[PDB]
Amino acid sequence: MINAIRTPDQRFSNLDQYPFSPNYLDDLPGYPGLRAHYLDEGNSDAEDVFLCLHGEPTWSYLYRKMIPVFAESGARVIAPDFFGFGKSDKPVDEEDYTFEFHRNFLLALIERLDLRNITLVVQDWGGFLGLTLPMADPSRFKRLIIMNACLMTDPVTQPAFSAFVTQPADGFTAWKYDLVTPSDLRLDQFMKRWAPTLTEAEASAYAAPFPDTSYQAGVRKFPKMVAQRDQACIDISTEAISFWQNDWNGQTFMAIGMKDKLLGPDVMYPMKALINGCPEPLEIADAGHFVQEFGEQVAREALKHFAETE
Ligand SMILES: [Cl-]
Repeated sequence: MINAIRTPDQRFSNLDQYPFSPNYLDDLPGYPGLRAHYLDEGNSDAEDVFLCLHGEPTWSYLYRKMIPVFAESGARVIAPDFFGFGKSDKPVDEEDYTFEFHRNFLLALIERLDLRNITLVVQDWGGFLGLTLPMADPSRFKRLIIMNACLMTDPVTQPAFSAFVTQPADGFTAWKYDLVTPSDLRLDQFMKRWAPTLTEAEASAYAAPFPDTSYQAGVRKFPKMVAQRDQACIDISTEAISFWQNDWNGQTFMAIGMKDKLLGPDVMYPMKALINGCPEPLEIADAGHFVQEFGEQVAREALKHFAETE
């Protein structure tokens, strides 16, 4: 139905620090014959579940340094790969990927696995999408760990969530250009640019899912959706703001990668005001957009903060 391709399994043979066993679902409702990959780590009977959402242009490999810390605390960790990314299947046409298409998969996943007592861990697209999930079923969400992310609202209601698209030239403009223009997109090169501390090995794990451009339709569409917000995304994101400001009563932990040109402090302080009860942020000076590459410190501090209220 949805024409999609699948990454050969040998592409992930030599992954660095990725000893997690795959789990798949190819029976989600709305996603017929599409196989989704996700990690299920720690005790599968734990009370607490960390749902780790990744963004553009990565996969669950991004949470590889946080996963073990959350699991050792006694929690179950779910880290799904969105369709078009990591080990999940990849639809071939960019038109298949929409805000709701990826949002509905997350609601499908959550219902399917029956996740409860969720600690939402988001960043980037993990957050554009994931911050709109709680209002759908408030009872399954109990905590949030938010790294550089915001809501894809309209420019008027929140200019801070729209300004970064145009300025500065070396921020989101550069980012989108690097991703949607090359006809020969090398994700290892892109990642080493955007996450200067990655080793060669780690950079190649980010390119691992895409043997050639025919596999990167989802990678291509995400930046375009930051640029061109459809009505449903706007409506839903706008309504999530209200949920965070007035309905949210859980615990929150915010961490900012201070070197981020995209969603750094001019985006995160405003986000911090809209999230009821959000405490002071943990500013990580050396981290850029991929805060998770400095993930062990974030996981440990968040658990620390969470223990001093539970
Ligand atoms: Cl993007």
